[PDB]
Amino acid sequence: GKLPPGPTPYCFDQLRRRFGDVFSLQLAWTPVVVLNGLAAVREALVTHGEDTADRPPVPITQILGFGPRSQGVFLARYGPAWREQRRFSVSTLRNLGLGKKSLEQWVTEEAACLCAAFANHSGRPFRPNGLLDKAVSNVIASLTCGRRFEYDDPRFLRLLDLAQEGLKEESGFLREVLNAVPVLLHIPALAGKVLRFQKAFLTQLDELLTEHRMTWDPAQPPRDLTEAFLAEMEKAKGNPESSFNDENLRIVVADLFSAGMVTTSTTLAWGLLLMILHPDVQRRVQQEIDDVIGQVRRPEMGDQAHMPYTTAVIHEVQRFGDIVPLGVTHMTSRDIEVQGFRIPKGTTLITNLSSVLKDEAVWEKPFRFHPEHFLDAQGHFVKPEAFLPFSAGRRACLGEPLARMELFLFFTSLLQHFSFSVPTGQPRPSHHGVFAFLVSPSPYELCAVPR
Ligand code: HEM
Ligand SMILES: C[C@@H]1C[C@@](C)(c2cc(CNC3(C(F)(F)F)CC3)c(F)cc2F)N=C(N)S1
Ligand SMILES: [Zn+2]
Ligand SMILES: [Zn+2]
Repeated sequence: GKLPPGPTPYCFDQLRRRFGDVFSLQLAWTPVVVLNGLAAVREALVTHGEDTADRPPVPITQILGFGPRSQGVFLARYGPAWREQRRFSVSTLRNLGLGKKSLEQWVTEEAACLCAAFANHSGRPFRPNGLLDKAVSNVIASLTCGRRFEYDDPRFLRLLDLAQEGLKEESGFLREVLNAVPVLLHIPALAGKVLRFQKAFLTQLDELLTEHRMTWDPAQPPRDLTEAFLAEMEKAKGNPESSFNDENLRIVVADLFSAGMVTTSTTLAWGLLLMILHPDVQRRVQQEIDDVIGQVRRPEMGDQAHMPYTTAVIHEVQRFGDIVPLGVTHMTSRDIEVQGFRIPKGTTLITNLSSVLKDEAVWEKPFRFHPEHFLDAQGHFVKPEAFLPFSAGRRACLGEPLARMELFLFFTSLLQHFSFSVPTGQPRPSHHGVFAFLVSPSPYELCAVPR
């Protein structure tokens, strides 16, 4: 077949309008094919999902204790080691969610802590990012370790700080070079420099896991994902094929922790920024909150079905926010065909999710914050096919149900008790974000006055 034509997200918008939705690039040793628009993305992740659910090899993960039966979930290669952890994490989230609503309970209570932390900043401008990280991180810790940490807890702060630094290391030029040739890691001085912040994050997490293993009561049903993991580890003793082992427990937990902490928080950070840039939208949400919930009762997930406008605003925050523009890289495990063109096995796939969320042929005004993107004339919530912030296919975000819950409950609770605005005397904050593998809003302050 014909190979795709050939010559950051702004650079891909030029290449798309010069070579089409499926073009190619040659980044050093790696052959890369970029996918643009819903059609091209769907064709790879859904139609040929069986052949595009693999990850590109990351040899430097061996420093972090990555093995064949211990690859975590996020970077895990397509196969049994991934499928077992994928199916486990998805099912455990569901099981902890249903029954007694443990998920909803921990989030609701964490929201109240977030509202209280905001209240102590009242009558004074501040950056909401730090508090959002802690509140979002605690929800994860409630699912993994079955606990939360105080906002001034020393180890908690260090855990969050190391996690934020570990994200920057992922986007380092030193990475790709060492990732290409693994024998460079044999250098003792060089090996410690590669992922010093990430390995620090692991070490700090180990200390917390060890403590948790002490308090775990096997005689009772697992309170959290780690306890559920530990319970499987005992059953998998004497089985070298199982991905349930000590080396993988610290990696899977680190995956779930890091993933749903920098994403959900950044989204909420975008959310509050769009609420002070567009106060009219904020008022309509707060009005719908009063008409459906009130101003004293805590928001519930059962309220979402009766709050179409708020649902549209949150969805539009994700769409406009566009926090993961280029998604997470895939890799072809076979030879496939995308939009007529041929894609060789082992080709690194890039899913330009930004081109889907900002598709001008789909959305009425893609480059604007327009809540009506998810509303019809009547006021009903509609969700277009092109809403893919969690990507699609087998590798689609397993944290989406939790994210949906965290976003609705945190966003509604904050607007229920606070009115957000720009601090007078300060410039109107740009709605353009600082580009990375994860797009955060441009640094801003806000005033949160109670109601
Ligand atoms: C606003 C919040 C979030 C967004 C926008 C988001 C987005 C994404 C994206 C784009 C991917 C890549 C999908 C692909 O490779 O095709 C992904 C994967 C993943 N996410 Fe999220 N995510 C969010 C929250 C979460 C949460 C809350 C968790 C866990 C509790 C989580 C855990 C994961 C994991 C483990 C993967 C890898 C799944 C796999 O490789 O099969 N994320 N997410
Ligand atoms: C969801 C995560 C996204 C980032 C960017 C990522 C990775 C780490 C470090 N990950 C570990 C390990 F799992 F590999 F062991 C050192 C503790 C972060 F601390 C933060 C991140 F965003 N990279 C990943 N490979 S998974
Ligand atoms: Zn526990
Ligand atoms: Zn309708």
